[PDB]
Amino acid sequence: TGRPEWIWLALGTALMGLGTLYFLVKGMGVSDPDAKKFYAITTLVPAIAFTMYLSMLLGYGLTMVPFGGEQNPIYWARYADWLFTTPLLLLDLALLVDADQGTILALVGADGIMIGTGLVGALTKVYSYRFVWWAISTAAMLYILYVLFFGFTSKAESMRPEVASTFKVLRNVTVVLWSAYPVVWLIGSEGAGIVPLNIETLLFMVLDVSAKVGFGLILLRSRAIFGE
Amino acid sequence: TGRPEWIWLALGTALMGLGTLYFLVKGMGVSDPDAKKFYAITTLVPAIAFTMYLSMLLGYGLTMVPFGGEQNPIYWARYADWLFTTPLLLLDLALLVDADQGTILALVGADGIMIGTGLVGALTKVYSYRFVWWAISTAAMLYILYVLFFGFTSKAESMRPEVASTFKVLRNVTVVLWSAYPVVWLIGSEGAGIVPLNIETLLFMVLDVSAKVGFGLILLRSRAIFGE
Amino acid sequence: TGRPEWIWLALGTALMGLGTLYFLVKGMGVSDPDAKKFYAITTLVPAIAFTMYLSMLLGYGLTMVPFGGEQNPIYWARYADWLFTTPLLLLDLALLVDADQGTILALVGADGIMIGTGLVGALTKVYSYRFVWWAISTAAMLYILYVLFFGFTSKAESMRPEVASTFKVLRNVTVVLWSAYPVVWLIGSEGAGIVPLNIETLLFMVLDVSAKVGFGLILLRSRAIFGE
Ligand SMILES: *C\C=C(C)/C=C/C=C(C)/C=C/C1=C(C)CCCC1(C)C
Ligand SMILES: *C\C=C(C)/C=C/C=C(C)/C=C/C1=C(C)CCCC1(C)C
Ligand SMILES: *C\C=C(C)/C=C/C=C(C)/C=C/C1=C(C)CCCC1(C)C
Repeated sequence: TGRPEWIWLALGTALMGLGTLYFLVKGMGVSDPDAKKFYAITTLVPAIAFTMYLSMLLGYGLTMVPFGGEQNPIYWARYADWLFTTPLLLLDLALLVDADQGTILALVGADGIMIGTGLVGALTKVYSYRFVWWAISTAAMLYILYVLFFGFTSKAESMRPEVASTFKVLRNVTVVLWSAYPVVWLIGSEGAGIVPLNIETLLFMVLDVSAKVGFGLILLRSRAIFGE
Repeated sequence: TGRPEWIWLALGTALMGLGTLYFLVKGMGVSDPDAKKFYAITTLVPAIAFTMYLSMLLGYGLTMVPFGGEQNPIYWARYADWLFTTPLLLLDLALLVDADQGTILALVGADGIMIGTGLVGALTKVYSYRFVWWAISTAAMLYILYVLFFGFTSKAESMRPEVASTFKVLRNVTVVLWSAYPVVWLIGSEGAGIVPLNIETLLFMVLDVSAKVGFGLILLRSRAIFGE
Repeated sequence: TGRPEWIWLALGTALMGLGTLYFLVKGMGVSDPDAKKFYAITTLVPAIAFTMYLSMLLGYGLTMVPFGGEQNPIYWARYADWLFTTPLLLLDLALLVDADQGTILALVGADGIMIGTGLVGALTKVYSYRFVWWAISTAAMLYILYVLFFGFTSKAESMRPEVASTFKVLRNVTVVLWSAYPVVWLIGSEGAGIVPLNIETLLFMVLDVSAKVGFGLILLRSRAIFGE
C-alpha cells in the first residue's frame, strides 16, 4: 500500500529536488536566447517531478483502485507527473532538431494520448480492459519513437554535427528509457502483478530520475544548445 | 443508464478508429511544412475521440449525477473529448485563414469556456442552475461563430480563392454542426429530458463523427492546405 | 460553510461579469494586431473568473476537506480560476516587454507549480503538510516575481519609454497583489484559521477583482499596447 515503498518515494523526492537546484544555479550563467529555452525546459521537468514525488510520499498523490477483486493502491500522481514532463522532453528534442510545428503538435498529441490512456488503464476496475488501454498507450509511444527516428534523426543530420550527434545520443537514450516504462507497468502490480508495488515504485523512481535529471545532465552539458 | 446505448458507443468507437487510421496512412504521402500541420491537427482529433468513445463504451467515461430527484448517468468523457478536439478544429480554420495570434487565443479561450461550462451544467445537481450554465456555454459558442463570420471570413477573402472558398464551406459546416450540440443537450436527458439517453447518445455520435471524420475528409481532400 | 460568504461570491460574480462586458465592447474599436492580443488576453481573464465565481456562488466550485479533525469547506474553483488567469496576466507582462520564449515557459511553468501546489495544500488532510505546500508554492511565486524584476524590468527599459513605464507600474501592481495572496491563505481558514472563511472569501474577492478587472483597466487604458 503506502508504507513499504516510502524510501523510494523519499529518495525520488530528494533526487528531483537536488536536481532542480543544480539546474537553477547552472542556468544563471546563461543569456543566449536559445540556451535559455533548453534551460527553462530542462529545469522545469524535475521541478514538477519534485512536487509530484513529494505528493506521493506524503500520501496525497495516491488512490485505491478496485480490480481483480482487490483494493490496489494507484499512485495517480506518477501519471500526473508524466503528463507534464514527457511533452517537455519531446520539446528539447524538437528544439534540438528544429522540428516544424506540425511535427511538434503530432508528438505532443500522441504523448498526451499515451499518458492519458495509461492513466485510464491504471484506474480501470475491470481487469481485462486494463490491458486494452496499456496497448493503445503503447502504440502511441511507438508512434512517438517512430517519429524521433523517421522524422527527426533524418533532419538533425541536416544540421550542425554537434547537434546531430547530441540528438543522436539523446534519441538513443529516449528509446531505451521510454520503452522501459510499459514493460514495468506490465510486470508490476498495476498490470500483471508479477512484482510487488514495492519494486514497481523503485523501478519507476530509477527510470524517472534518469529521464528527469540524467537526461538533463547530458543535454545541458552539451554545446548543442548554443547557436555559436 | 449504460446498456441501451452501447451500440452507438461501439459504432462511434469503430468509426473514430477507422477514421484515425485512414488519416495516418494518407498523411504519409505528405512533406509540405504547412500541409503537415493540417494533417497533424486533423488526424489527432479522431485519435482522441477514439480513446474517449472507447472509454464510454467500456464504462470508464461515465458517472451518475443526482438531479430532479433522480440518478442520471452522465458521460463526462463526451465533454472531455470536446475539450481537446474543438480547439483543434478552430485551429484548422485559423491556419486556413492565417488568423492573428490575438484572435486565436480569443477563440480557444471562449471554446474552453463553452465546454467547461457545458460540463459544469452536465454535472450540476440543482435542476434550474443546469440551464444557467447551458446559457453561458451557448453564448460562448455564438461568440466563436461570430468571430468565424466577422473576423475570419472577411480575411479568407483577402487570401487565395481556393482557401477562401474551402474556408467558406468549412465555416458553413461549423455553424450547422456546432449549433446542433446545444439543441441536442437541451432536448436530451442531461437537459429537458424530452428524449431518452439512448437517442441522445446516438445524436451526439452522429454529430461527433461528422465533425471529427467528416469535416476532416473535406479539409484534407482540399488543395487549400498546400502553399502552391 | 457555504452560506455566510455568499454576498462576496455574488458581488464577485457581478463585478467579473460587468468587467468582461466592458472589455468586450471596448475591444471592438480595435484592429491593431498587437492591440488585439492585449485585449484578447485581458478580456478572457475576467470571462473565466466570472464562470468560476458563479460556480462558487451556486455551490458547484466547493468541496469539504477533513483536517484538524474538522470538516472544512474548500472553494477549489478559486484555485481553478487562478490556474488559468495568472498565466494570462504573466503573458500581458511578457508581450509588454517582448520577453523571449525561454523566459515565458519558465514563468508559466513556475506559475502552474505555484497554483498546483497551493491547491494540493488546500485539499491536504494532514495539518502540518498543508504548510509544506504553502511554502513550495510561495517559493515559485518569489521565483516569478524575481524574474519580473531581474529578467523583465531590465529589458522593458531597452524598449519604448511608454512601455517601460507602463510595465514598471504593472510590475509594481503585481508585486503587491500577488504577494497578498499567500498572506491571506496563511491567516485564513485554509491555513492558520486566524480569520473566518467569511472574511477569507471577501479578501480574495477584493484581490481577484483588483487583478482581473483593475489591472485590466490600467493596461487597456495605456498606449503601451499599440505599436505606433
Ligand atoms: C518522466 C519522464 C518520462 C520519459 C516518462 C515516460 C513514461 C512513459 C513512456 C510511460 C509509458 C506507458 C506506456 C507506453 C503504456 C503503459 C502505461 C505507461 C503510462 C507506463
Ligand atoms: C467534437 C467536435 C465538435 C465540433 C464538438 C462540438 C461541441 C459543441 C459545440 C458543444 C456545445 C454545447 C453548448 C453550446 C451548450 C450546452 C452544452 C454543450 C457542451 C453540448
Ligand atoms: C486571479 C489573479 C491573480 C493574480 C491570482 C493570484 C494568486 C496567487 C499569487 C496565489 C498564491 C498562493 C501562494 C503563493 C501560496 C499559498 C496558496 C496560494 C495559491 C493562495
